[PDB]
Amino acid sequence: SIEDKNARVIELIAAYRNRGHLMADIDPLRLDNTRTLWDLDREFKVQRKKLRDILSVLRDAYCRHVGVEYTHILEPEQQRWIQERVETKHDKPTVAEQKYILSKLNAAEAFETFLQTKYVGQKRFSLEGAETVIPMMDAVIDQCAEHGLDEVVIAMPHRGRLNVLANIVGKPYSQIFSEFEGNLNPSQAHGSGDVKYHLGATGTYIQMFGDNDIEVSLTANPSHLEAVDPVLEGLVRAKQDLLDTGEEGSDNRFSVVPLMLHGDAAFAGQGVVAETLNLALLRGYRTGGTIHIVVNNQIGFTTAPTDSRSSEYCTDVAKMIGAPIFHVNGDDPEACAWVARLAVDFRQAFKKDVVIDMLCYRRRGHNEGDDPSMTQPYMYDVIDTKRGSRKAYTEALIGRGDISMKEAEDALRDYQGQLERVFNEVRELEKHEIEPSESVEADQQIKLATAVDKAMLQRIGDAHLALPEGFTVHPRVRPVLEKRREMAYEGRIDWAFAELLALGSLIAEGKLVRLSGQDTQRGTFTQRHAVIVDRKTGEEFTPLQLLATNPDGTPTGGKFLVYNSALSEFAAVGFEYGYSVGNPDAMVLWEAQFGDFVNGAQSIIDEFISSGEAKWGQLSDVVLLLPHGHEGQGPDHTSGRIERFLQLWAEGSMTIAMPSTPANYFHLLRRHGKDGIQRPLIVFTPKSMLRNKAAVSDIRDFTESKFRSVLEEPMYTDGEGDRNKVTRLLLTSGKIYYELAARKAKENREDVAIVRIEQLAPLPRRRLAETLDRYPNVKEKFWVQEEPANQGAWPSFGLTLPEILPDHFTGLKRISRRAMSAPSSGSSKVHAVEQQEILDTAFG
Amino acid sequence: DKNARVIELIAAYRNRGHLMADIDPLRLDWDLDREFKVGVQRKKLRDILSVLRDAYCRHVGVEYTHILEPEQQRWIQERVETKHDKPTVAEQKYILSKLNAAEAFETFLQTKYVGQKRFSLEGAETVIPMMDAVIDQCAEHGLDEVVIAMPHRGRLNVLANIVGKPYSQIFSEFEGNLNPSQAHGSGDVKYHLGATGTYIQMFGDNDIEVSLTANPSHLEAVDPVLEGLVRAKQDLLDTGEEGSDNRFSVVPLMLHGDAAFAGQGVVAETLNLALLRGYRTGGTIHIVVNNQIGFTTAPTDSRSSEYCTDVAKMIGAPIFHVNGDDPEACAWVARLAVDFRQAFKKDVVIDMLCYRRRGHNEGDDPSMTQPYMYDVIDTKRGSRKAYTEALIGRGDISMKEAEDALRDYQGQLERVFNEVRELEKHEIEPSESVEADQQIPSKLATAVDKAMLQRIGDAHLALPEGFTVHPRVRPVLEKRREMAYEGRIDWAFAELLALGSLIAEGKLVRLSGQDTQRGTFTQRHAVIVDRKTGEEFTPLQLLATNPDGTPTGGKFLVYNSALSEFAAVGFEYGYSVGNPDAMVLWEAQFGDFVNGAQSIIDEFISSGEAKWGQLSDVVLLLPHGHEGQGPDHTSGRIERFLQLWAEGSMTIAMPSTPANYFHLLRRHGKDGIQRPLIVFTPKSMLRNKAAVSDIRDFTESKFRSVLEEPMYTDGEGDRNKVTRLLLTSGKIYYELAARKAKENREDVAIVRIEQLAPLPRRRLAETLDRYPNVKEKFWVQEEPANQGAWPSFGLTLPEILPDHFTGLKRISRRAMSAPSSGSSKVHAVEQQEILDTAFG
Ligand SMILES: CC1=C(CCOP(=O)(O)OP(=O)(O)O)S[C@H]([C@](O)(CCC(=O)O)P(=O)(O)O)N1Cc1cnc(C)nc1N
Ligand SMILES: CC1=C(CCOP(=O)(O)OP(=O)(O)O)S[C@H]([C@](O)(CCC(=O)O)P(=O)(O)O)N1Cc1cnc(C)nc1N
Ligand SMILES: [Ca+2]
Ligand SMILES: [Ca+2]
Ligand SMILES: [Mg+2]
Ligand SMILES: [Mg+2]
Repeated sequence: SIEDKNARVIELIAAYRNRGHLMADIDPLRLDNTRTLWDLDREFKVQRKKLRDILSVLRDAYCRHVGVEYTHILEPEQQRWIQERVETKHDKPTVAEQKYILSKLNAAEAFETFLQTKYVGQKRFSLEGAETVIPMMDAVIDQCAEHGLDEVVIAMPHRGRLNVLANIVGKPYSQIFSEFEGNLNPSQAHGSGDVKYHLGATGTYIQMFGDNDIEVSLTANPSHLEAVDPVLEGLVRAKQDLLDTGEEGSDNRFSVVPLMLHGDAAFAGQGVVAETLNLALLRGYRTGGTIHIVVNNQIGFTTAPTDSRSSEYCTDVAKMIGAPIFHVNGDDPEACAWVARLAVDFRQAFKKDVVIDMLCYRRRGHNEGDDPSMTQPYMYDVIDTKRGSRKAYTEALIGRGDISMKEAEDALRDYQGQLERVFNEVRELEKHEIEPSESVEADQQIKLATAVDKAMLQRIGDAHLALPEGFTVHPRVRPVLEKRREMAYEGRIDWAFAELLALGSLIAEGKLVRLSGQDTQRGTFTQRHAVIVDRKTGEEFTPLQLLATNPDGTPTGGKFLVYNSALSEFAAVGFEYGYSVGNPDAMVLWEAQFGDFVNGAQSIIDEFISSGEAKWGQLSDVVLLLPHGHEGQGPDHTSGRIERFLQLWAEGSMTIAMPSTPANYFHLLRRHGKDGIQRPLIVFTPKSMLRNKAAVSDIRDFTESKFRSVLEEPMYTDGEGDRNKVTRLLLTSGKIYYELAARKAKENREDVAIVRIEQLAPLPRRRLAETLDRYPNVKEKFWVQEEPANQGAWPSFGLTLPEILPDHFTGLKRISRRAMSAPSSGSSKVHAVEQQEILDTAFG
Repeated sequence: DKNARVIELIAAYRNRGHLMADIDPLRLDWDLDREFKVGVQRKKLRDILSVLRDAYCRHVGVEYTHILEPEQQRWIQERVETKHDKPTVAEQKYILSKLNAAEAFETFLQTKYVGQKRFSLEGAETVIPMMDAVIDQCAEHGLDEVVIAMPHRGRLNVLANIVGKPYSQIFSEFEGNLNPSQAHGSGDVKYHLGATGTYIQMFGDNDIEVSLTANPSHLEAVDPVLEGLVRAKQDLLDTGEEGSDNRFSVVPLMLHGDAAFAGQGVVAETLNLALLRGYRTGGTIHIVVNNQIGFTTAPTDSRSSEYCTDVAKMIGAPIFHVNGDDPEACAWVARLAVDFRQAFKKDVVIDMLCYRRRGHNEGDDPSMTQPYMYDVIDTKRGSRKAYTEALIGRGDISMKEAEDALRDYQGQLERVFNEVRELEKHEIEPSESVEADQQIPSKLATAVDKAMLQRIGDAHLALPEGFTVHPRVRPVLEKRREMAYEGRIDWAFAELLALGSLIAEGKLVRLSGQDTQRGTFTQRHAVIVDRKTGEEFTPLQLLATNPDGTPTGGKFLVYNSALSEFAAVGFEYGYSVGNPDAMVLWEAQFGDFVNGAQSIIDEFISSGEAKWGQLSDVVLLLPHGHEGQGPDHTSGRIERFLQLWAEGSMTIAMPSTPANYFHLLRRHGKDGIQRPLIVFTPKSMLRNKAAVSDIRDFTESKFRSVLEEPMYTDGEGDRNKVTRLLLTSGKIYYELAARKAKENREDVAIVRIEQLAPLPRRRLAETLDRYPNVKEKFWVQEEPANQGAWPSFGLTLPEILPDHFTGLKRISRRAMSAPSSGSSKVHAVEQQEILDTAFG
């Protein structure tokens, strides 16, 4: 029947669109083997088309060298856009464009073979077998320049990293040969440094055929595969906010493009990939779509794909955000460049991620000193019989008569001869002396005033009541706004308001403030209310945003960007780190729900925050707010692991603090934002102490004071206390101070003094010695803490204080909870009995 | 013309009907009589459309056309596109009894403990008849056990109403009156605890075991732990991948919250293991309690996709979005999910759309941030009341019957609550260390015989008929037979001697990690590959058969892991929990990457025994050493594991000889103690010709926590000439010994601490007592001053042994932000400075 045949043609059209990719000739190695007739000339309704013409369009679009996955996309306009661009007769590239593609393949393979000759076996993680990644990346960048965009920022692992640096970003060949030689000048040898395949670079890309230029950057990274992914996103988002493009901009161009490269085993196996993809369309994190390239060489070291993933493709995780996926044959450079341009066009049209799965192979072992035939003999027997993409592409151009055999040979020896001359120039250089690496501490140094005036406090207070017309405030939120106006004019300022006084005053001075984390708009402890929601309409009001406008109506240049994060730690912390790298003038704070969950971001803390300056010269001013304290809420609601951050600390790389007063926290944040130093800040913040009526500050503590790294009891600095009566000195940090002070007051213990160390790192050596010198009759000193003996500040202070200050801390003893495997007990009642034991020992 | 329109409409409902399904309980957002061709049969358009609307546009949103396997798409199509038989009155009354228990348990706790956190299931009650349907369907298939992992939402409710944890025990937790067994160790919060029981079918004649594992607050961190736990139980039952049958008769039932399922990367890493040979469990049943909120955060700020379950499309799992206010549809989808899992041994996901009746926690006000959502929730009758009215309307039950059944359950709880309230109050004491809970009673022999060494050596050459060995692999096999009979045994062979001898004794040995079959440093060759055919040979598997041909009962399970740390370490931890008699080792490619599994180390490995009474014997092998390969190829962060150490929770070692590593592994496998082992293993030292052991070190010795130089124990060295004592651990010993030999420094001695934790206090004192003329002592290490063993040893050695270590000084690299320098040449100059200071 006629109605019967038309319906089966509709099923065939759907079959090619949905599953044609399973039959596309995408694998250059062809490792897998398993991978009527009278109706062809009859016409069918689609316009009317002959079945033969319908099928040829479908086979060409879906079953040649490109496997298209797009029918999983829920937006019909996105499916239609792809359908219309892939189901057409494509215009062949010009001879000039083909010669340009060959010039890039030439550079890619000849760079690798040169290094094989000069530095045999030495680790370089060659791109050989995946040379088409260079004309593919060139096509991405050129298409971004065609759209008139501002910058392309790249993040990538080790595979062909040295090739991308030299042949895409423009890192001088001489500098790459200087790393191989191990002859580093003083600039190159600064800090502790990192391996050659982890370094970054920047340059200007000039269009070969077009009239535009675009900036190209490549960020630094650790060995930890995919860990840089959220860092790239944050870095790009900060550059977009600065250019007033994208989400927090005036134009929707998102004119800074993330280009993210991956390896096949890492893309499927590392969870941070899913966490980063999850940020792609979020208001607080979107970058208008990332261009992903997977260098799918169908191996991970010695591991076969069947042991690396539980899905058909290494890119199947990208289906979580409905991204289109293009699987392309790495031996077809024209198809590779075409997919790269289509991906940029899709990203520009829908501001969403696009994934390119480039199927290729690894010419050599995992690293150039490894033999891959021991574990993959069949794969390497096939690779051995293979002509590279450069030679195959050259033969195609010679066959078409576009270039001659002599021209191709000449261009090869010209590039080889070029490398030899740069190689010999570098070899002639006088050898720099090799010295032990030195601390970066002195590279960045801090009179900085952080006090504000009464008018500033009052303005921030009044902003909380300058509600939009007809705004219905929630009845339990209204007292917070009214109490803040009261605190601003009368004092008794609590921690939550002191934080907003610091951020609000920075905004009024013209600073961009970005604050985020889990339920951070309201605050986990219902304390912040950075955003308030209309009880009747759901409309939002952000009081601190009013501080971005001067009293005369002019802008300050400042802004308040406050968001609820996704439920992530690894990607969220990575993003905020990257954001502060991308905009050093921004105040960037990430808040943990509880300090106990920041161990989910351990790779970012270890590999970027604590060590990036010494390793790469990369600076970040990110703040981590870690709610911390022994309150009887259990082992996962007690500790931000102070001891781990103090262990990681070295070379003045981070500032670590546990403030005990609202005003000292205010001055800490203002010093951090205004010091001109780009170094992370770790703050152990309160929970119950937010509502401790003793933990409040006077107006003069904000207007006539500064950050105090060491604090004495107010009875000695302002009261009638006698320091000479003190025979026992208790040294502590954080909320336990208020419990020790309450016990001293109850028992009138004039023989005991409590000294707080507000800044845990760097140790305030001079301030501590000066403070202790004011108590001449001290006979015994104790470090008092809530935390178990193997936790808190004792593991580092117990070793460092008697060493740095021998005349003050020889014989320093510890008062704490016993050493524990978990950060606390799970029972509130057990916590309470242990807490009272510390207080009784301290005054016993 | 019209037939092609119908085929497009059929495809449209199958592909996208889920976008129009009535799944959200809150609701926040002429040709009909003609026949068409669709076994191939003709059907009226009205019937085609009816079947499609019922299957895809009612209370169930089906996502399955993304599945690449056509037989899986057909299977779902044939079961959803049919006229379903309505549940029986008895089954409906049973569903109502489950909703009654779920809601009345929550409202009871509200009345008695109004100011206490319980993370109520209210607004998601259908989770209980849904989980009951999963477990009952598993019992219908005659399976052995259902193992549950879940977060905080309705946890206390699941424990009481699904697993059978006594109400009296849950009420005693709320009362804060814990008896000595309940108060053991440091413990954890009530909504993190586990339980076990036997589920008896209501209508069928089978029973099935049901367990619920413990977890930390870290949402989704338990996911790989559940998988490993189930895989170990399957291997023991001889079911699944390493079993005689393919029933995979132990089922993982994994619950999640909507914001955590989309946001936590460990979800993707765990899903990635689902069909892997070394990790598959024959499919996990996933339930997302999708209450469309994450604390105060709206879904639009939690994910970048339409559904919270879209990550499960990475493995082509079918996804069923179901209306939480339709308990019959919820139970039906639960049974279909179990049937799919049994048919295809692949994961199934149920996205149960529901709401959170109260605030995030019962003390939080959600109307400050979600006023519109809570104005809608306030006008809603719960699922229990709505289901009751449906059954009364149909005339199956009376108003009085429903009222009586609810009063009885309430009255039942009151009586248990008052009984618990009458109990005498236990004294509250500070928590105590778990160290003494596990101790070896007597001396444990780990030495073997020459026959055992030779047997393992010969196994490397007992190649299958016609096997072509790679030419660079053949010398490894030959050198091992040589080492077995003549000595000079290297580290790589000593490891296989330990595992092979355990297999010969009947032990299950599971070893895995990144490129672990061959070994990162081309040193292991646990699996060898035929140069001509690709066929694999595993020499240690021959040790699972005695010389007489009988089985030993032992087995060698060796795998290349996925490129994961978090899920792989979580899995091996769970595997070791699931089978305490197994030897379970996870190997880091380089110790530097284990920080990717920090949540597992912090929340499970180092603390699970003290927190939950949960024991694991997992081994972590962390390649470590300063060799000039950079900050991410140098350190397994010794200092972090030593900081985490307390209460004898873990054994931490850095052996310097192959024989001592052999004895360490054998002691660990045979001691009967279930406590993790952290080993800092070598890289260059694998091929150090000085770092070899004699046959007698394996056959006539034991593990030594402290090692002296052989010149004093076996040679002509004079301990009395020593005035400087160097204490160290690991490979730096060989560099210090070489410098001493070169300069004939009889005034200097080098003592190795092989076992870093627990500190070998007695052996250290006994050893140092044999050097009476020592005037100065130094702790010497490669690692920067804020790293290695110094941060803990510098503080603990002068305290535990004051007469030996008062005035102990450090020789190391300066304190550093990264674990080393990035330059090989800079590493070398720093390495020589340590050696020059030590002998200066
Ligand atoms: C397991 C592993 C590699 C295999 C990658 O496979 P694929 O993703 O398919 O990429 P490709 O190599 O096929 O292009 S390269 C890398 C290693 O670290 C090298 C890379 C680096 O250090 O920068 P190595 O020194 O252990 O080999 N390595 C160790 C490793 C483990 N775990 C993490 C999180 N990061 C890592 N770098
Ligand atoms: C952010 C967060 C929660 C929101 C969960 O949302 P969803 O996944 O949609 O679940 P549901 O609550 O809607 O069912 S509950 C949990 C917390 O820790 C409670 C749970 C627990 O501690 O076991 P809290 O004490 O901070 O509230 N919390 C903190 C948290 C942060 N990061 C991780 C990895 N784990 C966590 N437990
Ligand atoms: Ca700063
Ligand atoms: Ca053991
Ligand atoms: Mg690869
Ligand atoms: Mg939720």
